[PDB]
Amino acid sequence: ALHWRAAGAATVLLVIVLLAGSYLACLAERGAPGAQLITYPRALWWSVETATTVGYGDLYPVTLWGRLVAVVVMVAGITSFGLVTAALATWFVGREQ
Amino acid sequence: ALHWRAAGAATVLLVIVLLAGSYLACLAERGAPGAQLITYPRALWWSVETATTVGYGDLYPVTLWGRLVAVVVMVAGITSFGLVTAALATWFVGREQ
Amino acid sequence: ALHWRAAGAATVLLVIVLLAGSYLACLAERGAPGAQLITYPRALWWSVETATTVGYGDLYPVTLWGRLVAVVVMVAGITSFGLVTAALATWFVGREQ
Amino acid sequence: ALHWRAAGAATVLLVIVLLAGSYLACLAERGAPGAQLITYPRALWWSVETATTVGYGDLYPVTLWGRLVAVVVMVAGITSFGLVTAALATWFVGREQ
Ligand SMILES: CCCC[N+](CCCC)(CCCC)CCCC
Ligand SMILES: *SCC1=CC(C)(C)N(O)C1(C)C
Ligand SMILES: *SCC1=CC(C)(C)N(O)C1(C)C
Ligand SMILES: [K+]
Ligand SMILES: [K+]
Repeated sequence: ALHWRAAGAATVLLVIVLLAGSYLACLAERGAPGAQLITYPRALWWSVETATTVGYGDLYPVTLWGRLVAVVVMVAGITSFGLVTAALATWFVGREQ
Repeated sequence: ALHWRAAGAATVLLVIVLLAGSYLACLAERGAPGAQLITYPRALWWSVETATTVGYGDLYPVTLWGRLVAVVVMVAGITSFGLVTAALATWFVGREQ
Repeated sequence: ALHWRAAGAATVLLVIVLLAGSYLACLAERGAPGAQLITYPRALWWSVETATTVGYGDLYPVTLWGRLVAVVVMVAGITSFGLVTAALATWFVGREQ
Repeated sequence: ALHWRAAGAATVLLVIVLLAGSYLACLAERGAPGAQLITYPRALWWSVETATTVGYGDLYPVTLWGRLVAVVVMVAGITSFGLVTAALATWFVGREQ
């Protein structure tokens, strides 16, 4: 099908928005007052939290560019998440017939 | 359509909303013990991180007014998002035929 | 209707819960090494951010009771809102005709 | 039913989940530069704000493992919730008849 195969495949987009932005923000925040982001595994952690729209605060991109990227990496894991929730609704109705 | 173009539109809608709170927040907070909520280009990243419902904490309006606005600015990001979810939802439904 | 007036009514309940936990958590966090969670108008601002599950971190309860109210409110946030997402979901179907 | 019992059921299962990661977490991050993740009862309040998607910032583990775990924990919260959303949407839709 789709709603079942598509949702399963767009999470695999999520890794992309996570691994990408990590190794992207981090070379925008490499040289500067940038928080503990100047690190790649640091960033990888950030995006992870960010992905879940958590927002601990422990870290965050300060660089104008790192900042934008963020915006991207969070949309990623909400856009990505609303999908699961949408497959979920269609699946619940599939048997409601 | 609607459930597809009405969400296309509410997204484009919200963006302006973010800008609103931004220069509404920040005239509210730009004259007091307020935090970085004084400069325009900050509130931007503020309204952004606020809408997505992350809440690092790095910045956070103090004034009562800057505060309502926020309350407004959050709801925007949630409602705006809940649409895209509903849009996704039915578009999965529209493959039940 | 329902999905359209049960949501329009359940926000009222969510609004009530804020006003509830606010003047509730506050006497739980009154006396004792607790953040500004002592004032009445202080918690109110935390509810808005709590209900929507923002998590600035600027304010939060630490007393086993103070904490209980929190969890009770946030579940109200996330709840009161999944409704308006599901009001929106079905309204996007009611024009499948 | 299903969409009503399945979600009733995933909530109870989710509640049990948080506990798992909590004593699973607190053991990963109980003996190092770790914050307040050493105490069992703390982690409870950690997972709980965590699985909700809040992210106050007052605490946060950093042990690679306690961390990986967390990523597991958020997913629980959102997933668990996305259910309640699909069920609410279907229950509100099954009233069109
Ligand atoms: C399970 C808590 C729900 C958290 N949400 C969605 C999680 C997405 C990772 C955050 C809104 C992000 C648009 C919904 C806000 C609840 C008011
Ligand atoms: S938000 C208040 C404000 C005044 C002015 C000097 C015009 N700005 O640039 C901002 C938007 C900060
Ligand atoms: S979480 C590690 C831990 C060990 C023990 C003493 C059994 N605990 O009560 C906790 C959970 C704190
Ligand atoms: K959130
Ligand atoms: K959050």
